[PDB]
Amino acid sequence: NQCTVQVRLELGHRAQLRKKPTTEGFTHDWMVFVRGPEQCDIQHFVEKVVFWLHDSFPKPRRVCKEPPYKVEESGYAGFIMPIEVHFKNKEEPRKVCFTYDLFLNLEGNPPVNHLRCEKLTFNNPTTEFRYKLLRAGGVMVM
Ligand SMILES: CCN(CC)Cc1ccc(CNC(=O)N2CCN(c3ncccn3)CC2)cc1
Repeated sequence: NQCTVQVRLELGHRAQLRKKPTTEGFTHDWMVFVRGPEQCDIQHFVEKVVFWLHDSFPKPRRVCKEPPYKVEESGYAGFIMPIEVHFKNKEEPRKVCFTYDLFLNLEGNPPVNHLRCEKLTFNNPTTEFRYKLLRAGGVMVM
């Protein structure tokens, strides 16, 4: 039969000016994450999240295979971060790719506390992957 399942992801980041910079002239702490809304376990359908940091970072490929799906770092500039959310799906789609705007607060602006809400729509998932989406607190849309 036909069924379409929606699940929600929240991508987000925090950034703040360090009271004093680091030795390396890193002015900021930031943290970037992927999570579910309240009372959802996205781990049921998320295999892993890959955060692609700027080439300027060492081991810039950061993999979270279980919650929390987050990177914590200090740096001196914002950048565009590819974030891959890989699914426990045996068919397409196998993952989804976001271009995350990791910007910093500059010149004594308040800390950054940003959230990006994403709705994934899966058309006619397999029985297997449909279970996982539901277990995670996904919703049928018909
Ligand atoms: C906005 C586009 N442009 C600048 C306008 C290029 C650019 C963007 C971001 C960055 C961020 N880079 C950074 O903050 N990092 C921290 C970690 N670093 C490090 N270095 C040694 C050991 C460990 N970590 C490397 C430097 C840079 C350039």
